[PDB]
Amino acid sequence: GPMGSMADKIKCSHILVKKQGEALAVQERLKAGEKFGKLAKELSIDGGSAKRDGSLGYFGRGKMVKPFEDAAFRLQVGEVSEPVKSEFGYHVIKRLG
Repeated sequence: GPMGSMADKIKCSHILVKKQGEALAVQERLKAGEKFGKLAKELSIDGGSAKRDGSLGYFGRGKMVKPFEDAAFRLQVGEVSEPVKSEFGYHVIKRLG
């Protein structure tokens, strides 16, 4: 039982790309060994938020969009989630905490 209690929130990151086809690719290549945050500045078009490597950090039920928040707590394994398109664009989610 190592130190690290309390985890009501989810610790994930997000990326955005207009080329919806890439979103499907990055998710594939993301696990290749590259860091999610890297893609943030690499190909992610996400505004300022991308400057923080998309480090969404601990979020709860009421911070991200409905489609995103849903996939936010679905990939507890720590992987990329299906191409989620919100009012912002084609999002991506890789658990990181």
